[PDB]
Amino acid sequence: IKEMPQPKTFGELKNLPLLNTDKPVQALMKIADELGEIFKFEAPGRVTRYLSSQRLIKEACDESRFDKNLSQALKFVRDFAGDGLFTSWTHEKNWKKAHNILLPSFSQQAMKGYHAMMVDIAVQLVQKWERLNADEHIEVPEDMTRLTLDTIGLCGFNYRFNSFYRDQPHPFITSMVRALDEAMNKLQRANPDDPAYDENKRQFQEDIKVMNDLVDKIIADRKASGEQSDDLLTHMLNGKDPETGEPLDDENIRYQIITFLIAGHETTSGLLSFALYFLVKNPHVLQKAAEEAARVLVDPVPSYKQVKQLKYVGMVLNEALRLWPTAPAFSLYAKEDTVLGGEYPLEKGDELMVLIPQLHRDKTIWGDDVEEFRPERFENPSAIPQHAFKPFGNGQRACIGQQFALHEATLVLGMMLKHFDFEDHTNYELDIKETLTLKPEGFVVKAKSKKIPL
Ligand SMILES: CCCCCCCN1CCC[C@H]1C(=O)N[C@@H](Cc1ccccc1)C(=O)O
Ligand SMILES: C=Cc1ccccc1
Repeated sequence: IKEMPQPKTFGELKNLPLLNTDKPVQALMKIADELGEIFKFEAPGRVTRYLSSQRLIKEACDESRFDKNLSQALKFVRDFAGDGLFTSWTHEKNWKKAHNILLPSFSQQAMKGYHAMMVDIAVQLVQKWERLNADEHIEVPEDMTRLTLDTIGLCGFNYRFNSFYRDQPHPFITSMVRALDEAMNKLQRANPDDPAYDENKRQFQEDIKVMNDLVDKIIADRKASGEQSDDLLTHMLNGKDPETGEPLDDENIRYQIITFLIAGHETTSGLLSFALYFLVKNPHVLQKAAEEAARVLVDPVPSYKQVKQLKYVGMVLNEALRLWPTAPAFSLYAKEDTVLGGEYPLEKGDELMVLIPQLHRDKTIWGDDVEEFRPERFENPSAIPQHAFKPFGNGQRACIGQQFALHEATLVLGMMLKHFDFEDHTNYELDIKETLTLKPEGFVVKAKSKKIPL
């Protein structure tokens, strides 16, 4: 039985001021570097334990002993995402009900049905880059956000955000980003009801109304469509829980739409941004991925079957999720008194945070070269220890969108590598912006067309 270390404290504020930074996940990774596989982190009236080793996280992933917890970040996001799938407790009726109703929207048959609309948006991205002038550059995270928002809008809801028709972010995005930054900034506040934050609260409520106004319009656009969609919104409005026999009610549907619009794009745009970053910093890897794209994508319009054959592009995306998992933590609570790693006794209700980027740097798993971008690490899933690689979370509360995100990202990165040579013209220094999620900031490249027709 060991006592766990704890980072520096600030009297009655305990560890809370360590979150007073624009890059709190990166700050917690540096604390994990110093303190090791487990540390205690306290705020007034609250306690959690940050896990960084596969040795402890494999036990935390035992669903008989630990369930999904709402982190403070998720409690703040619940102000607008309610009892949607991401911010519901496992024991809330609406979690298993929505899970049962929406899981078929991510079947192989559903993915084949989404493919053509993913191609619609991917082609808009390729055309945008084909149409840039000499020595114009690409704003990578900006364009990846245009693509991933438009893809979830069109595939999920038959709604066109038309993000490639805008030089400024879609108003949905401006409000969503400001809501997430507010949720992140609020983590450090000991006295959140201090009138000093009255303006923050006004702006937050304004951003929530902007997101609900867009949901209103999507629900209206479908009500009056009088056309046969069989998409995510079809299942939300018409699907029945095989268990309870009931459909989702209007309040829960609104929360699911907000949830899928945010979760269905923010993390995928980060993944694509980090993937292109690693490819231009690792030219040998880029060449191998581009050779696969050229050999497989033999038609002007990629097919579902062809994207499934981009195996190396799939490994590039897993290796980008290893180094910078874009949803960089998840939280667990102990269902009963238990002992972690034979050393750390926990009581029922005790909370854990899984620090995913630090898990993915465990030298006992990946070897000494852990900072190197090597997609070949993923050649054989059987050679990776259990729970070493957790970018989609765990168990029945794992990402419902995993195959959607990876199909989209594989299709898009395949078309990017088929159609362009990329240049890191600024020798970009990686700068990771935090909005709860992680994304490169200020990442720019030049794309020289290979002049291959669409
Ligand atoms: C939206 C998908 C990503 C969510 C990631 C959330 C993960 N946080 C994103 C920012 C930092 C990181 C995190 O460690 N947060 C803890 C912070 C906290 C711990 C103890 C007491 C008070 C507050 C939390 O929110 O509880
Ligand atoms: C439900 C909120 C959310 C926010 C960011 C990423 C994924 C999900």
